[PDB]
Amino acid sequence: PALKLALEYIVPCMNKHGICVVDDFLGKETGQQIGDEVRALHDTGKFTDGQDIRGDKITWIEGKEPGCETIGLLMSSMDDLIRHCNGKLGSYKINGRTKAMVACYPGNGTGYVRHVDNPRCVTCIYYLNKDWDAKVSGGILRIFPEGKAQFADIEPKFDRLLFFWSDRRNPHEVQPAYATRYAITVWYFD
Ligand SMILES: O=C(O)CNC(=O)c1nc2cc(Cl)c(Cl)cc2[nH]1
Ligand SMILES: O=C(O)CNC(=O)c1nc2cc(Cl)c(Cl)cc2[nH]1
Ligand SMILES: [Fe+2]
Repeated sequence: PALKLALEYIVPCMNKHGICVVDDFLGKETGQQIGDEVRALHDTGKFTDGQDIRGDKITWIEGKEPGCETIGLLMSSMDDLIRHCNGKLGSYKINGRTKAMVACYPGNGTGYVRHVDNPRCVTCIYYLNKDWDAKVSGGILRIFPEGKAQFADIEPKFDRLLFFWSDRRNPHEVQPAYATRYAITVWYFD
């Protein structure tokens, strides 16, 4: 229930850590339906080059396109969490969000050099990779939260939702992927 997830977990977590992970966000059935939609997009060659900086291929999805209705459901689900966060007494307001950025790292040692997404703004990432073994497949998101002496390594696990502040508080990189690695990102801003 968004009301509870936002107010009891996401807000305090974002306040304390600036990074929040929610596993099993939508469940396996819905998650694999999104997986199947992303693969269909990928199989038709609709992804364009995300660019020495990044090896990903991407497409932007509004959520109402034929074949994209479950991706639209994911977006509505993220929207509701953000709405409950920004509706808290004393909170700043979000005025917009991007379309869904569907991204594929097509193995072959592709990754993303360390960067800052927006050098407020929140990055929301939903991962789609079932039984991902990072030891063999790579693709770890390494994040450097401000204030911590350690970095955090986040596996791009199926049905995992990740929030983090998009600004210089959270530089991050995608370590090289050696298997096809899928994710969907939405940025919430202003
Ligand atoms: O809870 C407090 O004492 C301050 N924090 C906030 O107002 C707050 N507003 C927020 C809005 C968004 Cl969209 C997100 Cl992800 C976290 C937030 N945290
Ligand atoms: O896939 C992950 O686990 C992380 N991905 C990224 O950091 C990432 N950051 C990005 C920033 C921009 Cl501006 C664009 Cl277009 C794609 C990105 N992809
Ligand atoms: Fe990024």
